[PDB]
Amino acid sequence: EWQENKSWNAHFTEHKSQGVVVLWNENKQQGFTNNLKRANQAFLPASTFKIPNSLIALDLGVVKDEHQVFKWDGQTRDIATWNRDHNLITAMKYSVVPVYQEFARQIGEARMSKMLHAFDYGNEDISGNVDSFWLDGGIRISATEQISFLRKLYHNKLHVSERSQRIVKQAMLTEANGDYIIRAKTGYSTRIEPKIGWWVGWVELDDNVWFFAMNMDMPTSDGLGLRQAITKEVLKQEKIIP
Ligand SMILES: O=C(O)c1cccc(-c2ccc3ncccc3c2)c1
Ligand SMILES: [Cl-]
Repeated sequence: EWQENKSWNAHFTEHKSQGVVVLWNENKQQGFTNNLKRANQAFLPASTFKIPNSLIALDLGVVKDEHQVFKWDGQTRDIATWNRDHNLITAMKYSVVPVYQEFARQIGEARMSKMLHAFDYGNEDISGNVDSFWLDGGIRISATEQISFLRKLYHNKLHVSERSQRIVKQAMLTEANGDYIIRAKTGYSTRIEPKIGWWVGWVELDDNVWFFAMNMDMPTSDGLGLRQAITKEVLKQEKIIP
Protein backbone atom coordinates (compact mmCIF):
# COMPACT_ATOMS: atom_id res chain seq x y z
CA GLU A 1 0.00 0.00 0.00
CA TRP A 2 1.01 3.62 -0.69
CA GLN A 3 0.74 6.69 1.55
CA GLU A 4 0.73 10.30 0.36
CA ASN A 5 2.63 12.76 2.57
CA LYS A 6 1.98 16.26 1.21
CA SER A 7 4.13 17.85 3.94
CA TRP A 8 7.15 17.16 1.73
CA ASN A 9 5.78 19.75 -0.71
CA ALA A 10 7.26 22.34 1.67
CA HIS A 11 10.74 21.31 0.51
CA PHE A 12 9.71 21.94 -3.11
CA THR A 13 7.80 25.16 -2.37
CA GLU A 14 10.71 26.66 -0.41
CA HIS A 15 12.61 26.79 -3.72
CA LYS A 16 9.56 27.68 -5.84
CA SER A 17 9.92 24.25 -7.43
CA GLN A 18 7.52 21.50 -8.44
CA GLY A 19 8.24 17.78 -8.43
CA VAL A 20 7.75 14.41 -6.78
CA VAL A 21 9.71 12.29 -4.31
CA VAL A 22 8.94 8.57 -3.95
CA LEU A 23 10.36 6.37 -1.18
CA TRP A 24 10.14 2.61 -0.62
CA ASN A 25 10.81 0.92 2.72
CA GLU A 26 12.17 -2.47 1.65
CA ASN A 27 11.72 -4.15 5.04
CA LYS A 28 8.08 -3.08 5.38
CA GLN A 29 7.14 -3.12 1.66
CA GLN A 30 5.49 0.30 2.00
CA GLY A 31 5.84 3.30 -0.29
CA PHE A 32 5.53 7.03 0.39
CA THR A 33 5.22 10.07 -1.87
CA ASN A 34 4.12 13.69 -1.87
CA ASN A 35 2.12 13.39 -5.13
CA LEU A 36 0.53 10.08 -6.14
CA LYS A 37 -0.37 11.36 -9.61
CA ARG A 38 3.09 12.60 -10.63
CA ALA A 39 4.70 9.53 -9.06
CA ASN A 40 2.90 7.48 -11.75
CA GLN A 41 3.50 9.96 -14.60
CA ALA A 42 6.06 8.76 -17.16
CA PHE A 43 8.94 10.98 -18.30
CA LEU A 44 12.05 10.65 -20.43
CA PRO A 45 14.68 8.82 -18.30
CA ALA A 46 17.57 10.95 -19.67
CA SER A 47 20.87 9.97 -17.99
CA THR A 48 19.13 7.67 -15.50
CA PHE A 49 18.97 5.34 -18.51
CA LYS A 50 22.72 4.83 -18.06
CA ILE A 51 21.81 2.19 -15.45
CA PRO A 52 20.18 -0.27 -17.90
CA ASN A 53 22.55 0.80 -20.69
CA SER A 54 25.54 -0.10 -18.50
CA LEU A 55 23.95 -3.41 -17.51
CA ILE A 56 23.31 -4.35 -21.15
CA ALA A 57 26.69 -3.21 -22.44
CA LEU A 58 28.47 -5.28 -19.78
CA ASP A 59 26.38 -8.42 -20.23
CA LEU A 60 26.84 -8.42 -24.02
CA GLY A 61 30.59 -7.80 -23.83
CA VAL A 62 30.40 -4.31 -25.35
CA VAL A 63 32.19 -3.24 -22.15
CA LYS A 64 34.80 -5.67 -20.86
CA ASP A 65 34.99 -4.31 -17.29
CA GLU A 66 34.92 -1.09 -15.27
CA HIS A 67 38.55 -0.27 -16.21
CA GLN A 68 38.29 -0.36 -20.02
CA VAL A 69 39.09 3.13 -21.31
CA PHE A 70 36.79 4.85 -23.80
CA LYS A 71 38.91 7.45 -25.58
CA TRP A 72 37.77 11.02 -26.13
CA ASP A 73 36.96 11.50 -29.81
CA GLY A 74 38.65 14.92 -29.85
CA GLN A 75 35.45 16.82 -30.64
CA THR A 76 35.14 19.55 -28.01
CA ARG A 77 31.77 19.72 -26.25
CA ASP A 78 30.67 22.44 -23.86
CA ILE A 79 30.83 20.18 -20.76
CA ALA A 80 34.45 20.26 -19.64
CA THR A 81 34.44 16.82 -18.01
CA TRP A 82 33.30 15.18 -21.28
CA ASN A 83 36.46 16.23 -23.16
CA ARG A 84 38.69 13.46 -21.80
CA ASP A 85 39.05 9.70 -21.58
CA HIS A 86 36.66 7.81 -19.32
CA ASN A 87 35.90 4.36 -17.97
CA LEU A 88 32.53 3.07 -16.79
CA ILE A 89 32.95 4.62 -13.33
CA THR A 90 33.80 8.12 -14.56
CA ALA A 91 31.38 8.06 -17.50
CA MET A 92 28.59 7.38 -15.01
CA LYS A 93 29.81 9.95 -12.48
CA TYR A 94 29.94 12.69 -15.12
CA SER A 95 26.93 11.48 -17.18
CA VAL A 96 29.05 11.38 -20.34
CA VAL A 97 26.37 11.07 -23.02
CA PRO A 98 28.67 10.49 -26.04
CA VAL A 99 30.33 7.47 -24.40
CA TYR A 100 26.92 5.88 -23.84
CA GLN A 101 25.68 6.76 -27.32
CA GLU A 102 28.56 4.59 -28.56
CA PHE A 103 27.54 1.82 -26.14
CA ALA A 104 24.02 1.96 -27.58
CA ARG A 105 25.13 1.76 -31.23
CA GLN A 106 27.18 -1.36 -30.47
CA ILE A 107 24.24 -2.91 -28.62
CA GLY A 108 21.87 -2.33 -31.54
CA GLU A 109 18.12 -1.81 -31.64
CA ALA A 110 17.16 -5.48 -31.63
CA ARG A 111 19.22 -6.46 -28.59
CA MET A 112 18.45 -3.18 -26.80
CA SER A 113 14.71 -3.67 -27.32
CA LYS A 114 14.77 -7.31 -26.20
CA MET A 115 16.79 -6.45 -23.09
CA LEU A 116 14.52 -3.60 -21.97
CA HIS A 117 11.51 -5.90 -22.38
CA ALA A 118 13.22 -8.52 -20.23
CA PHE A 119 13.90 -5.73 -17.70
CA ASP A 120 10.24 -4.63 -17.94
CA TYR A 121 11.77 -1.14 -18.11
CA GLY A 122 9.32 1.69 -18.72
CA ASN A 123 7.26 1.48 -21.90
CA GLU A 124 9.97 -0.68 -23.53
CA ASP A 125 9.70 1.54 -26.61
CA ILE A 126 12.99 2.51 -28.23
CA SER A 127 11.22 3.90 -31.30
CA GLY A 128 13.49 6.59 -32.58
CA ASN A 129 17.25 6.65 -32.62
CA VAL A 130 18.90 3.65 -30.96
CA ASP A 131 21.57 5.99 -29.56
CA SER A 132 19.39 8.81 -28.24
CA PHE A 133 15.88 7.47 -27.58
CA TRP A 134 16.38 8.10 -23.85
CA LEU A 135 17.05 11.81 -24.60
CA ASP A 136 14.62 12.60 -27.44
CA GLY A 137 12.90 9.30 -28.34
CA GLY A 138 9.83 7.49 -27.15
CA ILE A 139 10.94 5.66 -24.01
CA ARG A 140 9.18 6.93 -20.87
CA ILE A 141 9.35 5.84 -17.23
CA SER A 142 7.70 6.98 -14.00
CA ALA A 143 9.20 7.29 -10.53
CA THR A 144 7.40 4.21 -9.20
CA GLU A 145 8.61 2.24 -12.22
CA GLN A 146 12.17 3.39 -11.50
CA ILE A 147 11.90 1.95 -7.99
CA SER A 148 10.57 -1.39 -9.25
CA PHE A 149 13.51 -1.62 -11.66
CA LEU A 150 16.01 -0.57 -9.00
CA ARG A 151 14.66 -3.17 -6.57
CA LYS A 152 15.37 -5.93 -9.08
CA LEU A 153 18.92 -4.65 -9.57
CA TYR A 154 19.58 -4.52 -5.83
CA HIS A 155 18.46 -8.15 -5.46
CA ASN A 156 20.37 -9.29 -8.57
CA LYS A 157 17.05 -10.43 -10.08
CA LEU A 158 17.44 -8.76 -13.49
CA HIS A 159 17.93 -11.08 -16.46
CA VAL A 160 21.65 -10.42 -16.82
CA SER A 161 24.61 -12.00 -15.06
CA GLU A 162 25.22 -11.33 -11.38
CA ARG A 163 28.61 -9.91 -12.40
CA SER A 164 27.06 -7.25 -14.66
CA GLN A 165 24.73 -6.18 -11.84
CA ARG A 166 27.53 -5.94 -9.27
CA ILE A 167 29.66 -3.79 -11.58
CA VAL A 168 26.83 -1.36 -12.32
CA LYS A 169 25.95 -1.05 -8.63
CA GLN A 170 29.60 -0.22 -7.97
CA ALA A 171 29.46 2.44 -10.69
CA MET A 172 26.32 3.96 -9.11
CA LEU A 173 28.22 4.66 -5.86
CA THR A 174 27.58 8.31 -4.99
CA GLU A 175 28.07 8.81 -1.25
CA ALA A 176 29.11 6.76 1.74
CA ASN A 177 29.97 7.38 5.38
CA GLY A 178 29.41 5.77 8.78
CA ASP A 179 25.68 6.54 8.60
CA TYR A 180 24.60 5.41 5.12
CA ILE A 181 25.55 4.47 1.57
CA ILE A 182 23.83 6.02 -1.44
CA ARG A 183 23.89 4.38 -4.87
CA ALA A 184 22.09 6.56 -7.38
CA LYS A 185 22.06 8.20 -10.79
CA THR A 186 21.10 11.73 -11.83
CA GLY A 187 19.22 12.77 -14.95
CA TYR A 188 18.59 16.00 -16.85
CA SER A 189 16.06 16.06 -19.71
CA THR A 190 16.06 19.20 -21.89
CA ARG A 191 15.18 18.19 -25.48
CA ILE A 192 11.45 17.60 -24.88
CA GLU A 193 9.02 19.39 -22.61
CA PRO A 194 8.67 19.47 -19.72
CA LYS A 195 12.35 19.94 -18.86
CA ILE A 196 13.04 18.00 -15.65
CA GLY A 197 15.77 16.68 -13.38
CA TRP A 198 15.98 13.12 -12.04
CA TRP A 199 17.60 11.47 -9.07
CA VAL A 200 17.01 7.75 -8.54
CA GLY A 201 18.70 5.16 -6.35
CA TRP A 202 18.56 3.84 -2.81
CA VAL A 203 19.93 4.37 0.70
CA GLU A 204 21.66 1.41 2.36
CA LEU A 205 21.45 1.18 6.15
CA ASP A 206 22.78 -1.41 8.58
CA ASP A 207 19.44 -3.28 8.57
CA ASN A 208 17.23 -1.74 5.86
CA VAL A 209 17.24 -0.20 2.39
CA TRP A 210 15.27 2.87 1.33
CA PHE A 211 14.77 3.11 -2.42
CA PHE A 212 13.99 6.54 -3.85
CA ALA A 213 13.12 8.21 -7.14
CA MET A 214 12.47 11.91 -7.66
CA ASN A 215 11.95 14.22 -10.60
CA MET A 216 11.30 17.96 -10.64
CA ASP A 217 10.66 20.73 -13.13
CA MET A 218 14.01 22.09 -14.34
CA PRO A 219 13.47 25.13 -16.57
CA THR A 220 17.14 26.14 -16.13
CA SER A 221 20.36 24.32 -15.29
CA ASP A 222 20.64 26.56 -12.20
CA GLY A 223 18.47 24.31 -10.02
CA LEU A 224 20.26 21.01 -10.66
CA GLY A 225 21.74 20.98 -7.16
CA LEU A 226 18.15 20.91 -5.87
CA ARG A 227 17.63 17.33 -7.08
CA GLN A 228 19.86 16.13 -4.23
CA ALA A 229 19.06 18.96 -1.80
CA ILE A 230 15.30 18.30 -1.80
CA THR A 231 15.72 14.52 -1.62
CA LYS A 232 17.99 14.79 1.42
CA GLU A 233 15.58 17.14 3.18
CA VAL A 234 12.89 14.49 2.71
CA LEU A 235 15.28 11.80 3.94
CA LYS A 236 16.16 13.92 6.98
CA GLN A 237 12.51 14.65 7.77
CA GLU A 238 11.78 10.90 7.69
CA LYS A 239 14.77 10.21 9.98
CA ILE A 240 16.46 8.12 7.28
CA ILE A 241 19.72 10.09 7.42
CA PRO A 242 21.09 12.39 10.18
O1 LIG B 1 22.66 15.83 -14.21
C1 LIG B 1 22.84 15.05 -15.18
O2 LIG B 1 22.66 13.81 -15.14
C2 LIG B 1 23.29 15.66 -16.49
C3 LIG B 1 23.39 14.87 -17.63
C4 LIG B 1 23.79 15.43 -18.82
C5 LIG B 1 24.09 16.78 -18.90
C6 LIG B 1 23.99 17.60 -17.77
C7 LIG B 1 24.23 19.06 -17.86
C8 LIG B 1 24.06 19.74 -19.07
C9 LIG B 1 24.22 21.09 -19.16
C10 LIG B 1 24.57 21.85 -18.03
N1 LIG B 1 24.72 23.21 -18.15
C11 LIG B 1 25.06 23.89 -17.07
C12 LIG B 1 25.26 23.32 -15.82
C13 LIG B 1 25.12 21.98 -15.68
C14 LIG B 1 24.77 21.19 -16.79
C15 LIG B 1 24.59 19.79 -16.74
C16 LIG B 1 23.60 17.02 -16.56
CL1 LIG C 1 30.89 -0.79 -4.08
